Amino acid sequence: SVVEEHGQLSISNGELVNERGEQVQLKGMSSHGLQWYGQFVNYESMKWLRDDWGINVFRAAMYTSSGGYIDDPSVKEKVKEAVEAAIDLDIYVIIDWHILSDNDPNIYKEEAKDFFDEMSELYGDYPNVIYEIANEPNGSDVTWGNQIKPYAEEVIPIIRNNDPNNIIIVGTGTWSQDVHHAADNQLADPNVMYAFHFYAGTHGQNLRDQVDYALDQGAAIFVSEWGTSAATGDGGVFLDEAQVWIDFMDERNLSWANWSLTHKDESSAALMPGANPTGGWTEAELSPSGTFVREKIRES
Repeated sequence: SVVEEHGQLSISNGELVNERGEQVQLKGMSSHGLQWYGQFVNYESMKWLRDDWGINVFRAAMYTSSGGYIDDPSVKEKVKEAVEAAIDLDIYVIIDWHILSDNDPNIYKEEAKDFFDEMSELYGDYPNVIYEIANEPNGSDVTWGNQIKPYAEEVIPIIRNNDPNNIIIVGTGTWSQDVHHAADNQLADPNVMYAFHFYAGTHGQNLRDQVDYALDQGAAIFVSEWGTSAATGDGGVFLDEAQVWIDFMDERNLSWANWSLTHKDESSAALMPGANPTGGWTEAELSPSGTFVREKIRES
């Protein structure tokens, strides 16, 4: 129903819109690393998220390093499984080239190009796909102008040769926080968005104001990863500040994916150790974070 109704997404005046030009807001879940917790990514778990949580997007977090794709490329086939499940479920899907310790996207740029060529050739004639080309550039030696923007200007043409206009999400500096610099030096492609990531354990008032600065430059922002925890993914759940962010995203019509769908014993994990990898969770099988996120998507 979702993808049939909204169909082809695009950016108009800095906003995510559907094929009839109406604003649309995506809300869903990210997997954790597909090399560690891939068992939670399958048609049945995604169907349960769609029907019980109300998700309309799912993010496949394919780590590049940390035992991910560069070390063992077999994980690309789990991405394919997730994309095909989203197509069958009629929801959107984010293909996330999940850089992190490999903090400069240029480190594995050749592999990224080849990977995005393959994925855009396979799936580029579906409206479901959103390409996230560099999860979290980070480090003081990785800047928008010098590192990230030129990387995107190599990867985006590869995608565009196969898929002229599905959304592309481009990471920003300082773990996808520095939307100010991107918004002042935007990419040319009209269907680009810039990633902004937050963690509710950080006091967020200035980060909200920086998001607003970026939006005021006409840049489109996708909150492609956020957590209820601290920036490590652990250290408590911070629901008061999470709710502030939720309300801010709704007011600004910002799409989002929560980190993350796993039973790992960390505060940002949505599931408890028990939880069936094929869905059907009881309340007891959701973590404090997962219960909250589920409520947010259901109330939407």
